[PDB]
Amino acid sequence: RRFVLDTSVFTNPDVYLRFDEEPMQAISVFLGLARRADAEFYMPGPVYQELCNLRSMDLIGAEFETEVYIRSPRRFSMTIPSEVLYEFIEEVRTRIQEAMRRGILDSREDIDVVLLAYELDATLVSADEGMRKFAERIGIKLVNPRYLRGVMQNLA
Amino acid sequence: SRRFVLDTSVFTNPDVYLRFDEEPMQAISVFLGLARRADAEFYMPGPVYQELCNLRSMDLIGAEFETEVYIRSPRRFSMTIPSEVLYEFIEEVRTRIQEAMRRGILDSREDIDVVLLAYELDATLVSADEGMRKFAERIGIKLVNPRYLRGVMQNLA
Amino acid sequence: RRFVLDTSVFTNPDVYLRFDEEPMQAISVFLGLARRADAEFYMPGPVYQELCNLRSMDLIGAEFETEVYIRSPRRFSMTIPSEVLYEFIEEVRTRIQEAMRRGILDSREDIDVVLLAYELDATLVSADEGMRKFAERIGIKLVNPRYLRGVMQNLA
Amino acid sequence: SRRFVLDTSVFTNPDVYLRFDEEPMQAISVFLGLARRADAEFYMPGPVYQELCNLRSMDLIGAEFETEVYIRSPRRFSMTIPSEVLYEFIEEVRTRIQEAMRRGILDSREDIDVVLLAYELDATLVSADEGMRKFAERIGIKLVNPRYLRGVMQNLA
Amino acid sequence: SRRFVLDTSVFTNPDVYLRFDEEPMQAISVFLGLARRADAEFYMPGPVYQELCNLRSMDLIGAEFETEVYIRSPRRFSMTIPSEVLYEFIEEVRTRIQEAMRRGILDSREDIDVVLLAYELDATLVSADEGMRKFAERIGIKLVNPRYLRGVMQNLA
Amino acid sequence: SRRFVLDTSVFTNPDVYLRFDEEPMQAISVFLGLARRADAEFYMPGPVYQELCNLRSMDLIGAEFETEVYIRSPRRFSMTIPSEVLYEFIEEVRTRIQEAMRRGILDSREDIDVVLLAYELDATLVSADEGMRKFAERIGIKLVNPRYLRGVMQNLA
Amino acid sequence: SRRFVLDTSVFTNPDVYLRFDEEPMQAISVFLGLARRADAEFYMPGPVYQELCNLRSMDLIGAEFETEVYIRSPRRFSMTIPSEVLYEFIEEVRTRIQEAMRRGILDSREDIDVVLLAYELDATLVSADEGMRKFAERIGIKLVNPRYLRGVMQNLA
Amino acid sequence: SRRFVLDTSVFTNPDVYLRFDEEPMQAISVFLGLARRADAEFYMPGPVYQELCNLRSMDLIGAEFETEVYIRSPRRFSMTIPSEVLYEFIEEVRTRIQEAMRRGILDSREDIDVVLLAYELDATLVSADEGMRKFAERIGIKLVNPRYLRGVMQNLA
Amino acid sequence: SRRFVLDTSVFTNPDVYLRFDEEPMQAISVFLGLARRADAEFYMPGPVYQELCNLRSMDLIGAEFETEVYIRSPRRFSMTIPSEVLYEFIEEVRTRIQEAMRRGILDSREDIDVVLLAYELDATLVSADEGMRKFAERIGIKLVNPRYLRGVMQNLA
Amino acid sequence: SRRFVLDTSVFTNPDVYLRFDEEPMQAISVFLGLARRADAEFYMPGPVYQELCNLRSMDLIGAEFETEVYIRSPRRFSMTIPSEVLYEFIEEVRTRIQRGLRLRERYREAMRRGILDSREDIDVVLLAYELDATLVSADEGMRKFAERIGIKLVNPRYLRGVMQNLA
Amino acid sequence: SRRFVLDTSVFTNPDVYLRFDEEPMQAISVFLGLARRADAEFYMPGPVYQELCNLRSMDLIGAEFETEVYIRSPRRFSMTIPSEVLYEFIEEVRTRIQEAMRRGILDSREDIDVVLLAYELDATLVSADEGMRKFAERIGIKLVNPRYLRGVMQNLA
Amino acid sequence: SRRFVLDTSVFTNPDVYLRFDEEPMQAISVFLGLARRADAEFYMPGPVYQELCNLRSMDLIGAEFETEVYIRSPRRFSMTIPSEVLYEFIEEVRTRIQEAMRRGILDSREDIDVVLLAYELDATLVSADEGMRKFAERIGIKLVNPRYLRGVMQNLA
Repeated sequence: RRFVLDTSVFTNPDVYLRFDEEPMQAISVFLGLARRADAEFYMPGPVYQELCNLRSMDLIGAEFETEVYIRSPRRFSMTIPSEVLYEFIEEVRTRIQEAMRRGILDSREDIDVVLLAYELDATLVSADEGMRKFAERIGIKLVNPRYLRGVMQNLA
Repeated sequence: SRRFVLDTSVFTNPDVYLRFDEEPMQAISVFLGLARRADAEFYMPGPVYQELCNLRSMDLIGAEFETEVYIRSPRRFSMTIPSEVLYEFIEEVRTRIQEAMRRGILDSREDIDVVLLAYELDATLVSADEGMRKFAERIGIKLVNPRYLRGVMQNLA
Repeated sequence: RRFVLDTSVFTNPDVYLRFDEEPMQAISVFLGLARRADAEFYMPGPVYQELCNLRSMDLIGAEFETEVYIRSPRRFSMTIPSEVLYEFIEEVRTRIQEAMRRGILDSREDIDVVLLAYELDATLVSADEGMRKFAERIGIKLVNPRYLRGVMQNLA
Repeated sequence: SRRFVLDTSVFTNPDVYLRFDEEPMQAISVFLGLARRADAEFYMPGPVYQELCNLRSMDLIGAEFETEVYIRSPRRFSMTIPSEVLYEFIEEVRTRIQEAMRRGILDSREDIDVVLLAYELDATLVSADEGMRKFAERIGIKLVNPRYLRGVMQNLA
Repeated sequence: SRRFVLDTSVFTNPDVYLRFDEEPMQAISVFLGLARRADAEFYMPGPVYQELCNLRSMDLIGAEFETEVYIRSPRRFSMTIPSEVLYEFIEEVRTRIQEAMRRGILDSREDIDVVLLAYELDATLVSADEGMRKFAERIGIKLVNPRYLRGVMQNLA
Repeated sequence: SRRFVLDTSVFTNPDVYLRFDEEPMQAISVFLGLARRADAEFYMPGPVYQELCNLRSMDLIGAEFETEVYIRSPRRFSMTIPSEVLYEFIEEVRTRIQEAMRRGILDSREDIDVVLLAYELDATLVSADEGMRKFAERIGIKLVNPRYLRGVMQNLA
Repeated sequence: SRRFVLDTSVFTNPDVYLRFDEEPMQAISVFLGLARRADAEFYMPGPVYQELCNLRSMDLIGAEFETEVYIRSPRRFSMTIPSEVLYEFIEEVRTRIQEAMRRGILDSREDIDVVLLAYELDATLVSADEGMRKFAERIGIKLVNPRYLRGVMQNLA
Repeated sequence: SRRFVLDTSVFTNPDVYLRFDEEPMQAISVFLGLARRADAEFYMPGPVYQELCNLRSMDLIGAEFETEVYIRSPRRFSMTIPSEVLYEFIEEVRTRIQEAMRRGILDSREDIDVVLLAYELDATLVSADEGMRKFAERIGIKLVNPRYLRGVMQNLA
Repeated sequence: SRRFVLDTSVFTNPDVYLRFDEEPMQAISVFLGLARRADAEFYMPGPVYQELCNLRSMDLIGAEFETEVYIRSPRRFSMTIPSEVLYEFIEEVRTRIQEAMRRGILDSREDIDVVLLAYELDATLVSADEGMRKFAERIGIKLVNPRYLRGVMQNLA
Repeated sequence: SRRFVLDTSVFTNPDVYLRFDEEPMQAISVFLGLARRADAEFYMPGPVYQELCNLRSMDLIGAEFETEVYIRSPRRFSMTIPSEVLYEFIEEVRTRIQRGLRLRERYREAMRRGILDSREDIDVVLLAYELDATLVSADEGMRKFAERIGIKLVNPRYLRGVMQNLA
Repeated sequence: SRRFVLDTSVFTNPDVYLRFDEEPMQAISVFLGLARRADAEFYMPGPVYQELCNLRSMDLIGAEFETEVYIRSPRRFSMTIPSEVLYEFIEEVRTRIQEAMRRGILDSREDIDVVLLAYELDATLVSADEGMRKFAERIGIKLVNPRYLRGVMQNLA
Repeated sequence: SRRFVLDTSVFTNPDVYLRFDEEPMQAISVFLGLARRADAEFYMPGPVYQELCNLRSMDLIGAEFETEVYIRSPRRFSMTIPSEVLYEFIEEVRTRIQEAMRRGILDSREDIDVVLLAYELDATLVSADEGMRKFAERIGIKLVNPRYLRGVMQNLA
């Protein structure tokens, strides 16, 4: 059982919430659910750099890197149906909403994560819903990160 | 039979529009005359053709143009493309940052149509778009500088 | 590419429609759109039988089996994750709606088609929304029954 | 170190409840005494314990009941049971149909809880339900005729 | 391509044997004609062929039959059937009761050869035995109602 | 450690139980006495158990006979026997020709569970049935002549 | 296309080179003529070819023979026969007791080459040996009766 | 643990026989004393045990012998030997060209049971048959010079 | 039809290039004449063609040249080179040192485009970089001595 | 199990060399002590080991070192790197020659070391590629290369805290 | 089509090479004459071609030579021989005990080039080196007795 | 756990011979003592062990030696070495030039026994031959310096 995390897991309210009240204590409680769960959690490297730019520090980072595999996808030898590209175009549209940089980098981050999930045949988890629609049309299992903590529980 | 994939740049953008005719309708007609004589199969994505009709073409143009230029859908479904083609698409959009935004993104959509059609048929892409040129050069699609396209019509018998 | 069909594709409107106004010629134009493409269509045995008794007869059925493989899912020697069953539980909930036999049998053919798609790793098609959400939770490539023609065109 | 998985029917349904005692608290307490003297480990699904506490159990005794019996939920995620199981689920669903259908569905849900915990731990299932006993025999769970459950408790020293 | 596995019923039992021709051997020859013009391969296991050749097929037709129908017995080995398949097969021997036990067991042997062949090749079983057809359906064998068999070969060309 | 799969023939066949003791009920009792002291585990299929219960079993023995014998069915669901086994089973029906044919067919089911159970556990099969022991020897099951069963129980201490 | 695995019996058995012309070498020649117009590919394991040269064939036809008959030995290493074959193979060597024993061993090696080639290619085997055909019919090789070989190369052009 | 596989030779051929004890039966008895104190599991193919029990064993020793010797034939099915083995095998039967022929073949079947069992368990093949030792060394089986077998159970204990 | 893959050294390096002609434009022209008459196809990576266009080529010949020589760069994405190539590749960067920092990387980018394109198309590499020819021979690319290139075109009709 | 692929930088570059202990060899020793208890398996290719031995490690640690560090070279043969890697590799090799420069033999020698690092680094990265293992190294160039190719990464700053918290 | 893999012996050793023509260089030239008119394509490894080039081959034929004899070396990566080949190969070096030892190892490298190329392409190795042909039969390469090679190309036309 | 493929040099060459003890037999015995206390399994190919047994080992040491050092030969068949291993192996024999070439050939055979065994098992090949170490490094075998071997078995208890 393999899971593919996303930055929204530790950023989106009611997803960050329902984990814990404090940010770093929320990551710590996720860590506590991990290190005991039978599953393994992957997180693409750019997402890790994004998160570490916000709040992560050495003490919490040690646990986080022990429990979450920091891995970018096997960039190549992975082959997507043409669907994705055309489909992905629409995603970019929905992310126009100073805007261009963050929107395009966010879309690249989205594709990076969903590609990792597709490669590993793992379950992507992410709060953002356009990501969900894309990932279901490309063919990846999704778990609502609100219920992800419910999943780590009962999986320990 | 040496298959070509026609991007609409050859019918609009200058420096490749010229050397065919001074007049756009006669440039299209003379390109048509060079077609059906050279041992070639010209392909064009459907949206490109309909836009061309809305851009400049009229019905007398379009009838003969369809009769000789194969307007074919780029197998938009179940085509097995390699991964980073999407990342080159993102890098293109990053370079295509510049009502205006919608035109940019939809132009990107059409250009991707053309490139994917060429990739699928392995045909030779002809295009004036330099960014599309680098993207197609990296993806692995046969390229032609379209300033030679008329120069390719004859010399192709 | 591989697809897994279901009776809704030929019974429920919104996929009954836009194929053809006449039902038998709707199936026939679906047949003609196939018989040319590169995709393979499967249909579990009971599903096909329920379809056949009702509307499809000797005039069209020969063609139907010339293009569509009738195969019950390889029930035996296959494993599904346990949580599926509560998923199925909840599906039975959504089918509580005389109706006892209809609901139980419909869930029966539901799992027939779902497991066939899971084994073949194909792209399920079905009009019923509950089955669509079930497939999303289990992790099946699922496409809209109306999008199915739009896929057939651009394949033939 | 023999492992046992209990059931609602063990305590609540008579005909297996009897041969322990007639006053329910006395029988549950003598069951507590019989266990933890034997070399057995007892498991009981969590929600099943909660519903039992809703039926008869009181907080006076549960402390020792939670010392000897493990109130554990099944590893219901990441557990990969044979797919066909669900098929006879539906078969079983039929044999449980008889607004009472919601009660039947709750019964089915709890029965699956117990059976899946036993399949996870490979323990000896105990349950008075011939419906659940047949299912456990088919899927491959160790069984015990629960009328001999006390007769099992002794000889387990 | 598409693969078919045949049974002696296809060439012995009318109502699939008709729809080809009234006179039997000519119906065999007509099926020979329809195959080799279709885009499918046809397999038919060893013992079944021995039985059918004992019955009606003669030296004249045998040449074409072996030209287009691979007389091959299933891989006999290296094929791991699901365990309960055996149990299911028992049920057939349960229902095949009808001094004719030699015939009964030989029929069971030919039927299991045919079904296992259709299992190994993942081919399409065609047969008039309703008992075998339900077994093949439940195990997961691709099926074709033989009353449509001729109709299939026209639609493949 | 050491696992044994019984047959109800062991407690039923006249020749082998008497070595436990002259009284068949006392034979079962002394078998239980030898068990519970050996380092071995005893499994028995549900069908074989209930066929035995149709012979002699009552509560007095039944308690301990079910404590130190796991009445467990093979994991019929989700196990992969090899194909030739099925073919072999056919020839057993050739030996099981034995009015009585119905019983013979039921024989298969109960009998097959034993073998399957062993195959699943890689256990040690005990059965006075010559046909069963031949089938097990072909299929690859650990075997022990039941005439020595007592001694094998005796030495485990 | 279609692949045949010949055998030295096809040219050394009076039964099989009849149905070609009586002159046996010229029967080989007409066999070659039927090939090169058939849509098949005809293999013959190398030792079998050496045997055929030792007995009967020679240069003048030999050139054409090698043109159209891929003299290829089975890819012994990196091929996995299921183990039962070996016990099966024992049968053959047994019934190949029959100057006497060394010839039996050598023939057994030639026959195992032929059968393994037809097994590896999933080809069709032809041979006049009843033993070879029985062994192939068990292990799962395609068969074509060598009496009907001429008619099989015709209808195959 | 560590698993040995015994050929009957270790109880027949002196120097791997007398080293335990000069008399046959006390030799077997002291071997059984060494085992069941060693930390190894000892295996013997069924036919080997039949062959021995037809030579010397009597119901006295048989108890302990079947206590600490898993009598197990190879899982012939669901085991895929590599092809070239078979040719290997023939050479061994080749060497047995030397009544004797039928005995030679039966010995070959027993020997191949021993070797395939050792291959399947990846156990340690102990046997005095130098031909068997060479064959198993080539195929890749663990080996113990049976002259040291006694020592190997004084250790491991 | 053969596919040839051209390296810019074919036109630059006079040693290969004098035999077409002594003046570079006329030599390109005679090469163009030789092509379009051969049944072969000629390929050139886009970067290599650009580096050519910088040196001597101009618009006059370009068209005709670009009609006959397909300008395409290797499909970098969706290609799986083997690992030792990469280590081999370092050796090239090793020797490409000696105008200093960037010339070597330019050389290696063009060279690896060419070699990988030949690998992808399974075409025939024509080049004068003796190091590149050794590298292509090792990796497994076809080779034509460029000294003979003119002949190899004349002989292709 | 979890699998780590070391790089010699871990045992030469400070700020991962420290954070274990002060003394060099005793820093190696404390790293080993954190290993041999951790659930992970530590790989470190052959030539990397040779050079590390030539830098600091001597025989007094060697027994322990080879006890819990699988000195294994990448299975070069029978491994297929996707094509673009070779181009990507270019740019990484493109950078190292610039940091070699940015007096004749003085800048000449740095190029030699860069292009030999270009071989040791490729062994390490390919081992991590093949095993699907986690790559730890201080070379930001290697880290960015592995980020692009898709190797499991771990900051060597946390390496101690990774073998701690790993039993 | 019918791929052949040549060898230096085919053009050096007599008795195989006169059959084209007695005068050596013209014998090679008429070999090329037969080629280019056959429906066969002739590979030849790089080292072997260069070894031929040192001895006799000259400039005029060279052109025509590379017209049809594809000079390609075995893919040598991502090709997985079966392990026994290595041991097999040892004996060849053994038989090449026969300066001379360096010559022996160089010849062994060239021969492994040829045999591996034929193994990879599944082409038909042709070579007069008797040891090489025995090795090729064992490993499983097609073969064509080179004494017939001239014939093998005529009527292959 | 942690598998070590030993080698004859481990018990023949000082500096891995001497680090356990001074005299040969006592060094073997103390190595044997260190093993059986390590958590590591120690294989040794059959031919290598027979070579050692030729050199020094006798009954007294041999019993223990075979108790704890598995004497297993590589599973030659069904192992797929990648191609250039063979080519790599080539120059190893080159470097083994050193009447006397027979020793080099046999050394090569046993060395490939050891290295292949380690490759198959994915063990930690210990060896003193620096050529073997280099070859095993390039191919991708684990390694530990035999100079440290004693220490490695300690620190591992």
